[PDB]
Amino acid sequence: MLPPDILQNGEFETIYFQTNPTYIKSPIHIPKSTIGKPDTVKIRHFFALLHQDLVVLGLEVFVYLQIYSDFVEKYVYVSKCDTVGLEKSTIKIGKVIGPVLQYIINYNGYKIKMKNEYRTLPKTQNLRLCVFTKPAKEYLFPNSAKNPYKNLLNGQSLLRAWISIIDSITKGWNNHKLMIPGADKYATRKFIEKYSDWSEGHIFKKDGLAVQAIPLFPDDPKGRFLELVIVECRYGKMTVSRFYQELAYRQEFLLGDCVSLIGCCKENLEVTYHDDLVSTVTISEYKEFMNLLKLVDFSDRVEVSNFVSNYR
Repeated sequence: MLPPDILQNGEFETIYFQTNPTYIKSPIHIPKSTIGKPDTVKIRHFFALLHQDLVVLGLEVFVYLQIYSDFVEKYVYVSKCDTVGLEKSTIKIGKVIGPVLQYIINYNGYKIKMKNEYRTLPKTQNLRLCVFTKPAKEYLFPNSAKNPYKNLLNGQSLLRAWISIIDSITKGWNNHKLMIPGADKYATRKFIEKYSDWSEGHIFKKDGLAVQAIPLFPDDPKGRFLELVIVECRYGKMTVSRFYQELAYRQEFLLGDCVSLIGCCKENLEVTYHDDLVSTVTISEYKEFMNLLKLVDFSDRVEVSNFVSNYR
């Protein structure tokens, strides 16, 4: 998951665990009218890098498997990424995030129970990677913003950094899409002018109703608008095109700083299912870890060191 030159035989340590794979309702609305509906299995992944007793950075990723008879639509959603910045930065963060995220994308050792012993997934997978960039001061680590070595990027800088990461781990993929809702074509194109495989737009179905095309991911700027469309029972009228048009005027985008949406796809990848023993936990155990995290003052080495010792 990480190369020796980073971990350095125990100078750095990792926290990494998954939830037990859990069936959920599809994050994309599938009419009960549809033929051969998929089962949806969700896995949460949490990764942190440690340096001695301190957290250096964290990454939370959700994987959604839409399981059809003959193939899987596999969505990989980057939920959160953050840094602590209590110590002067030793590694380039992208050199950690890329490989970890690539490991999560390609991970195929999930132990999925049968739908009411373990289910065998189809060998054909269509990958979809979905990331948004929005320059918050603190995604995972409360009060880290006024740490001395936390490097806070503005929106354009954050976007450039994520395009670089994602490009590096999606070599050969079928498409790479960037949308900056509310920006003109020229401004968006400048971010990807040096990336031959990238183009403006999104990865989802282009026509029809938005809720039947766009996944509703938790704590996603896109998802929050989708949520509104659904709660106001406008799901039956809102098109994909009009959704992306109106997204641009939401407060989060229009008042935001280069808030951007990235999606990449790889079609018809033949995968082999490959046991890889990692720590797996109940959703309650996961949520309990995350709730503890929320209560740590990450400007306080004592509290961070305590949090880490407790996890051990």
